[PDB]
Amino acid sequence: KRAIYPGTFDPITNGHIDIVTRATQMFDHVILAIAASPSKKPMFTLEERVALAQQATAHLGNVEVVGFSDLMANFARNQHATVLIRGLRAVADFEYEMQLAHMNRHLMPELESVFLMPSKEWSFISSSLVKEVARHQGDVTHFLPENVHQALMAKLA
Amino acid sequence: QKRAIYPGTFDPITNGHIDIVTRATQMFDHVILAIAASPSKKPMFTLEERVALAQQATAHLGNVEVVGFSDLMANFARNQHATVLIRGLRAVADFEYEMQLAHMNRHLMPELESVFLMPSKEWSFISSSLVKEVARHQGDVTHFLPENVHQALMAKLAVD
Amino acid sequence: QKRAIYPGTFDPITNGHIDIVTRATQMFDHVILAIAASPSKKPMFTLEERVALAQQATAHLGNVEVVGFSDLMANFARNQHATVLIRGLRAVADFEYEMQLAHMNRHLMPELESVFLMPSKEWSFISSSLVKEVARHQGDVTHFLPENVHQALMAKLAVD
Amino acid sequence: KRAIYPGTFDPITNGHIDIVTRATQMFDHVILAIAASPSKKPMFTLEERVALAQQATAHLGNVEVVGFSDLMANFARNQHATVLIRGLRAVADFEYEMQLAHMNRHLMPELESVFLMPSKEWSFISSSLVKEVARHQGDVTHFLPENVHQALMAKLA
Amino acid sequence: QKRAIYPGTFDPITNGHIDIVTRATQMFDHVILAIAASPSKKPMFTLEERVALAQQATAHLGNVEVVGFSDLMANFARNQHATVLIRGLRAVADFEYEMQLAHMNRHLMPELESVFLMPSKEWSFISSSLVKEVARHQGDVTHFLPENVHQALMAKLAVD
Amino acid sequence: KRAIYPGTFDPITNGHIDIVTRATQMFDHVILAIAASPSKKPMFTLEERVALAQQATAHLGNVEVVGFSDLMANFARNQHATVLIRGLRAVADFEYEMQLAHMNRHLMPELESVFLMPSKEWSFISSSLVKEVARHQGDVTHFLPENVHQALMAKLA
Ligand SMILES: CC(C)(CO)[C@@H](O)C(=O)NCCc1nc2cccc(O)c2[nH]1
Ligand SMILES: CC(C)(CO)[C@@H](O)C(=O)NCCc1nc2cccc(O)c2[nH]1
Ligand SMILES: CC(C)(CO)[C@@H](O)C(=O)NCCc1nc2cccc(O)c2[nH]1
Ligand SMILES: CC(C)(CO)[C@@H](O)C(=O)NCCc1nc2cccc(O)c2[nH]1
Ligand SMILES: CC(C)(CO)[C@@H](O)C(=O)NCCc1nc2cccc(O)c2[nH]1
Ligand SMILES: CC(C)(CO)[C@@H](O)C(=O)NCCc1nc2cccc(O)c2[nH]1
Repeated sequence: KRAIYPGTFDPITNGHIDIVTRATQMFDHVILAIAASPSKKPMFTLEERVALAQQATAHLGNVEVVGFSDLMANFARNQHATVLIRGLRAVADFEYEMQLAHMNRHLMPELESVFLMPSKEWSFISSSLVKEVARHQGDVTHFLPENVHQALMAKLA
Repeated sequence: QKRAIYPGTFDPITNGHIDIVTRATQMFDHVILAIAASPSKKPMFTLEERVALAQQATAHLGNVEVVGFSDLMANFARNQHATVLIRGLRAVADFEYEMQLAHMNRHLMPELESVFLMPSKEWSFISSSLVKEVARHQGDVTHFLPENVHQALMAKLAVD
Repeated sequence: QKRAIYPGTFDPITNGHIDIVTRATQMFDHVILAIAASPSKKPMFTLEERVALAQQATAHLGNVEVVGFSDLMANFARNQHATVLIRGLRAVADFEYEMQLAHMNRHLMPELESVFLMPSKEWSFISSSLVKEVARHQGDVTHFLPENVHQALMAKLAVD
Repeated sequence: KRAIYPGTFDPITNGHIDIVTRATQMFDHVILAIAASPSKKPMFTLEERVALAQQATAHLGNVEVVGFSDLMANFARNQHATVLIRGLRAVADFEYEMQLAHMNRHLMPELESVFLMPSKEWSFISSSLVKEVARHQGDVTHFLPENVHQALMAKLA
Repeated sequence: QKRAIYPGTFDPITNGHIDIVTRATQMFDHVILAIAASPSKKPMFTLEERVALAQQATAHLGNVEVVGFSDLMANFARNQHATVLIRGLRAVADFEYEMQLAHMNRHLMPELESVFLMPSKEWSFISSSLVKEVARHQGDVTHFLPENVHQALMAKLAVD
Repeated sequence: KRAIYPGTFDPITNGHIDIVTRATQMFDHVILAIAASPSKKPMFTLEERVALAQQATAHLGNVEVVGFSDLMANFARNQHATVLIRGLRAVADFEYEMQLAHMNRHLMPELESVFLMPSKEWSFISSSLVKEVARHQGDVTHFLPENVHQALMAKLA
């Protein structure tokens, strides 16, 4: 059973690590898929985001990190994935996630979009929030893998 | 060989529940559709009627087991060797209570992973409660139920 | 010649309900303020007291008819030749349940269009339930009710 | 009775067609009013959006499509409209819609802002979502009138 | 010399409530942890048991007074010369009802300012209701309660 | 007891005046702190926003208006503030406010983030909404202090 965990992962946080770890305990193979997302004007290039996530998930045997600029439904079909995973955080996320799930169902009916719930520890964080704290030199070591913390600082310094 | 549990009161089982359990069978090897006694909710159908209705309505799905339970859902999940807990999500109200429940279940049984599925747009605005209220007030709910459930509900309301 | 229905339990009718039904009369030719028996909710005022209070409180609005009903709201709407169903919306909780209700009503009577109105900011945080709870616990709710309702509620609580 | 159905309509979708059709069954005359919305940096010019909506609603006898750059309350007063219609989709929309409705009530007390609920079929779509799928070459034929689908493809190709 | 009131049913007091009242003592000179009789909710513990549990669980906090009340919360707040009303906020459901309550309380006692505090992430998904339901169904709730409350709840369920 | 009321205040509205007035009835000293917020591309410069808020709160004896570009938690510590105040308006605000409060608690555990509820009168307004009405020449005199209304008009004219 192949699951895809998609997102912008700009950068990947401990909240994303928690969801992908839960996904590997549930499915045989997990693809952590990083969308190019040029409309979101990401801080890190797609190549940087893939390298950060590869380094951050290296300890997990059944995670494959890949980047994509394709339609999500086409990339899932092309990865032979039948499960799409998203972490369920806040109401704004949940409602937007419902819209994407219904759109993906229209494009690929056999692709099941499911939600996992993060640990209470990571329930109030996001890449956007971690970047905002880091832009003001605030300590974000607790929220990110070591390699990501170094990269965020290098990008801002 | 993942075992998933899909718990609820299923009073009665609706097309919304059938949609969720069907999606679960496409994802997991074995799905237990677990029916909670739920006495504090004062159910319309007894546990045995609820189990027989769910069995008939899921008989075409080869990897579904319908079972009744009166214990803490997490105690039953543990005894059934389930590592996945299926929850259907339709809207905002579902989400907030579902988050409390999922954290509590994680505290009780950390090895049990809550996974949230979405029903078809067709069943995204229905609940057993609304179906029961409409049928009690002489409204047509045939569209929302499996045939056997429609028959059972008409018979229940004819004498109540 | 559009006929609109504004249903509810109106237990009792508040300034929030008066605000909504007033806005409806400015939009539609005829408005039926339809009062549901609602026995499962165990109302404070009987249907007849609820109808008489609403009649007195809306007497100044020439195109409002106050009527009691015990049937499925959509069955009553159909029999009254109503093609518009008025719902008052104050916040998020209202919205989610209102969406389920509106889809169910559309299934039951497709020709009945649900239209959601917003009350004045003044009444956007009140409900009959909160007004009743406050008055039962000796709080001042005069501001939220029509004069006749304030008088009726004081008399009800004096003997209960 | 004159109703106004305002929005950015960038582009008009089947969700908008559903709401405007419901509005014509309720009110004698419906004005579908397209706001210039330069702050939203729309994909289509105001002239393009008006032509798309005119073509898409031509089959509805009592719809008039117009563009405007004015304050909503002033445009409604100037159209002799006493009802403003918005489709009720998600929580984020509902809360923002409450703010606009209360602001419009302060500016024009006789203008009643009301909500209609779209069909379940269009309950999870938006112009933004349809544009995102289309930017990735995904099939959006189901969500748009034929002329709009052709225009979206021409604009992106 | 600000006096704050922290009202609730506290049936029973949880670590979530302890967290909120602890934060309140760091902000205000005197905090009244006010326990509502709340008969319409049918509480598990009597008012006297609820007060004794809260007193023992807050004994280490020098500026907390635990007091029972049966009146309208705003009437009690006024009589206690409280000008601050503490509410704990965990999620969306809390927020909407809390806004209605806060506006009603402001209408009743304008000089009483509602202030909303957030509990630790640790207690952000628990409620007395969920703790009671879990314990009644033989689940482990030790983590969510003060030691004396855990002891009292085990004794209550052993005989009920 | 020192409380900080932070925000972008671009510009300060009657909704902000209501919250800061409530804060002065609760705490001995209130710092109304204006974040530079360059990522939000504010309409008014930080210097303009501070002058507008100083003039608007001059009648309140225990309010001090200050601007800052620092991390919120560091600015609060440096102001000897132990209470952070935010006004509770809508769900989207509440959920974002929870995220900031939990982040601020990680950075400064003794800083208590609390919420005050605005008057029903200001429950549906925001700086963004007032600016949108003003950009379309709509009457915003009711929502703003006199000096702010003059400044908004001067900036737009
Ligand atoms: C990364 C993401 C999961 C964050 O939410 C989402 O932005 C996304 O999937 N980007 C890829 C392009 C795309 N956008 C789509 C929208 C609806 C259906 C699709 O298949 C889509 N593909
Ligand atoms: C019917 C239901 C699946 C729908 O929500 C849920 O109410 C439930 O689980 N009922 C069984 C008793 C129980 N109540 C619990 C509360 C928290 C954690 C548990 O494991 C629980 N078990
Ligand atoms: C009082 C009320 C207007 C406020 O919500 C609503 O509860 C209602 O309609 N009560 C009548 C019985 C009924 N229950 C129904 C449920 C769905 C569709 C119907 O037509 C219904 N009629
Ligand atoms: C298109 C729209 C309905 C989408 O929501 C909204 O952006 C809008 O109305 N744009 C026109 C200018 C305006 N913006 C206003 C804000 C509040 C009150 C008014 O009268 C406004 N007029
Ligand atoms: C327990 C509680 C603190 C949690 O919410 C709340 O239910 C309450 O306050 N109970 C006392 C009676 C009352 N009910 C009221 C309703 C509105 C305004 C009041 O002052 C009220 N007092
Ligand atoms: C103005 C504001 C209160 C509006 O919400 C917020 O944008 C803010 O605080 N800006 C300053 C920089 C900062 N951003 C942070 C995010 C999390 C924790 C911090 O200490 C932060 N400091």
